[PDB]
Amino acid sequence: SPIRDVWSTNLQQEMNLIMSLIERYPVVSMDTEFPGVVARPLGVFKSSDDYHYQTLRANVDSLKIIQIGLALSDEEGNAPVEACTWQFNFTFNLQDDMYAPESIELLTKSGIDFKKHQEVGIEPADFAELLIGSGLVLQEEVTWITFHSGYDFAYLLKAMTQIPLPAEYEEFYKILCIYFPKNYDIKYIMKSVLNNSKGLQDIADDLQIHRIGPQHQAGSDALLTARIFFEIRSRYFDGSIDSRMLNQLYGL
Ligand SMILES: [Mn+2]
Ligand SMILES: [Zn+2]
Repeated sequence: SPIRDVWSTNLQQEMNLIMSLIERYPVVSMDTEFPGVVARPLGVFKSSDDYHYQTLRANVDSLKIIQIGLALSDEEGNAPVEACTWQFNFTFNLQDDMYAPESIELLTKSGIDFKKHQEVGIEPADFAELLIGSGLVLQEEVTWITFHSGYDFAYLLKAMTQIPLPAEYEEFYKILCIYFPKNYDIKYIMKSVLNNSKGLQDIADDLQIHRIGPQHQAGSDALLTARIFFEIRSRYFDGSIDSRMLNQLYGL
């Protein structure tokens, strides 16, 4: 089982496992699945970067996370034999929660069992308490990697701080850099630096990287993100990512 699935019933067991591994496998790749974008901000803003943040803020605050994928690697890009990736499945209620009906349809066709999420879905507050104590955050020794990172980190921040996201991007960025002092945004790298526009899967296809698991599920996407990072690091950066790219978020 290259993919370890996590529900409320084995949350502690799985976080313990990740904790025992993080020192030997200090690169964390993450992806998230949430109920889509439901609405856009109306009015006028300070900028396009500001427009993007307000869009993120409104949506992250209102819509509940459905999955988070975490894939661990060592610095050479090797995964632990224990697991290629973890898939954390969170509590969600189709009768009671806000979502775009289209996103739900896509996730269902993607394999998600919304019944199980309602029954044994993880509470984000429980996950966040363990994540905070895990050694994965607040530690400059750990590298976080994400494709399109505003949404991913925002959902973690939301779970960890248990308060609304900062009104302004500058403060959001400050907090983000506290909990995730060392991070790379693959979207920023691919598009803003290397001028390549393609999406996760497209990029994946060119690099002939084989997907493990279903598309649109966080565990699989997190693994794919890891493999894309290390291949790009190797092909275009000769072994080491440029430090000027650290903590640079795409579109913000
Ligand atoms: Mn993503
Ligand atoms: Zn995803």
